[PDB]
Amino acid sequence: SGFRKMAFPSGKVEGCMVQVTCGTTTLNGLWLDDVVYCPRHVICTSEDMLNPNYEDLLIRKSNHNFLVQAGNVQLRVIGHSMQNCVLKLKVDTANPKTPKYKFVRIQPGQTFSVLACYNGSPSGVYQCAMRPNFTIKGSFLNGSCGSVGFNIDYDCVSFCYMHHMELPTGVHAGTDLEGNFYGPFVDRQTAQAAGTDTTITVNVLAWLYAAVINGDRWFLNRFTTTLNDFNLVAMKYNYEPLTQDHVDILGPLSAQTGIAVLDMCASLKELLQNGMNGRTILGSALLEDEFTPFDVVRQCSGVT
Amino acid sequence: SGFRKMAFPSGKVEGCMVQVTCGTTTLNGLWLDDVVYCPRHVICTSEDMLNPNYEDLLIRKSNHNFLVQAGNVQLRVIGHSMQNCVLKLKVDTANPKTPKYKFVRIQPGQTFSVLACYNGSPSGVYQCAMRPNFTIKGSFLNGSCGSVGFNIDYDCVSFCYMHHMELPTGVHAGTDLEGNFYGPFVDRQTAQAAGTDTTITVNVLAWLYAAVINGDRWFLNRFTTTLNDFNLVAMKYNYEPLTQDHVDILGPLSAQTGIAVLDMCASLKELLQNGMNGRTILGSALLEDEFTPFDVVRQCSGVT
Ligand SMILES: *CC(=O)N1CCN(S(=O)(=O)c2ccc(Cl)cc2)CC1
Ligand SMILES: *CC(=O)N1CCN(S(=O)(=O)c2ccc(Cl)cc2)CC1
Repeated sequence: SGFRKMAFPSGKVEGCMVQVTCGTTTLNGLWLDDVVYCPRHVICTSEDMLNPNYEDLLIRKSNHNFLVQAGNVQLRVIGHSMQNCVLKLKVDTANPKTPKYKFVRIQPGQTFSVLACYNGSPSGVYQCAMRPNFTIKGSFLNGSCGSVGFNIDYDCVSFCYMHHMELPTGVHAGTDLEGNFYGPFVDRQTAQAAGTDTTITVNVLAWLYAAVINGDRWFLNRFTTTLNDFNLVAMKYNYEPLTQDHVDILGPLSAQTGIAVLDMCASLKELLQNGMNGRTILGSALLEDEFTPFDVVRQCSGVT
Repeated sequence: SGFRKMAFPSGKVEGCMVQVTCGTTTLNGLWLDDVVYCPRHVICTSEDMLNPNYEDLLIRKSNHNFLVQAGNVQLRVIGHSMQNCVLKLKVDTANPKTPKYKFVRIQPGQTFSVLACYNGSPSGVYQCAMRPNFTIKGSFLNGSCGSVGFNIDYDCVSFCYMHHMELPTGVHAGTDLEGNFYGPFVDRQTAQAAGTDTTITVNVLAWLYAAVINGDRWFLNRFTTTLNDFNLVAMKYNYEPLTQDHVDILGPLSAQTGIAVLDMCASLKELLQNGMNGRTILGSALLEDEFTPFDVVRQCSGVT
């Protein structure tokens, strides 16, 4: 028993982190096979970052300007290209620690582990979700750019995030590993406001299922609702609309607990309308929305 | 910016996890040099666990009864001994992935990373604290015993916990790596109630400092207090008494923010007396107490 915000073991990703320096800018790179992936703003002088022309800036850069260090050993750069907002640095040596991997572009509501790094050195690991406004609520200081987000399916690391930007509101923006920003964000020091941070309804319901499985049941009530009725309450509280797809995804948790999805919707409705009344659920005083149905099933069944 | 419950990178510990089987009981072991550490209850049949005599049970066990598997390769057991509540299995091969390590016995309030494992395979990593009642609030199912808690100081892993027990209240009890239980707990299926789970006052204050550093300041007030006055409020709310030692430990965070420790004590006092009034601090609706002053400084300054 017990339910914790759990990151994937970070070992497979630790073995991929390198330091990239171009000029004075030092940040992190991801070394997979003979390619080092890093944010393209590594070529910027913070002055550039006001309105950088990346193609023009890159013209002034040679293979030998990209200083790539894996632990205490330098990698030889034999090629460089720009793909969207990342640089791909071809090195003469395949990373011998390259795990089985994929690049996936995640959807909002999907969760992932971040390995926060500085100078290509891992400092910590935490669990995030891609917010409905395509920001993440991370922990990133200067030097952390090029830190990656990932899921592991047994032996296969799916990389879904590279850290690029902090917004003046202290939330985080980044790319998938093809260098396309999540959401409308750009690698430029400009006025970029996040949209509404809506709550991931299906994740809240998953975590309510986790709570029941783990003994926290005080919030279960005698009520049910409909998708359309529940969704009027969701709209009012800046929750994502709940779809039949979400209901279907919660099927396994429904089955295991014997609580119909719409009954748990009715529990969530009363919690939204009535608040927690100073009580907690799985040690939280708010409704947690950074566990997916898949995360709950994984943790509650002990998959490795 | 941003402040997250952050685990240490788990790679160095992943390389130490093995599977230990004695009879039908499978759980995890920690392979350091040529020794495998695991809970002694691995020799029990759950029936035994009602009132096991471990010395007597162990007499019936030989080196060849301890099946030790590191990934898909079997380790040869050439010795076994009992130290307190752990077994030490001598194997004929030093773990080639053995990191620099220490065994430390932590104090209540101190935090650490758990690498939850099943069949010697890492499933996830999360941050814990040793509670003032010597329990931890973990996420552990059957097969997770022998999972370890740890801190990393650069290259040195300090192992502080091995998982042994869940209490009927769904909290967790375990040993340091010399096999001595934290608190009064015993590896026996009996009536074992946790004491008061008091809040780690110094950790709450550290996290209030983290909040101010990261932009969350609404809770700062025009008040100060004294240690003795604050402590009357702590007693009333089942908070640990705050000592001059705690004040001194918070010195660096005090310095950096320019908020005197006793002023922040006065902020915490009003929060205890008045509640959050439906507001949040660093995305929490309650006062977080599983960040040490050392954790806050580490995360806020980007140590690797
Ligand atoms: C995003 C990231 O981690 N980095 C981009 C900014 N650089 S930097 O070298 O321009 C720099 C800016 C500000 C400070 Cl305080 C220090 C460095 C660092 C890498
Ligand atoms: C603590 C731990 O992880 N383990 C001790 C109990 N054993 S077991 O083999 O006795 C066992 C008990 C109950 C179930 Cl459902 C399955 C196994 C497992 C390891």
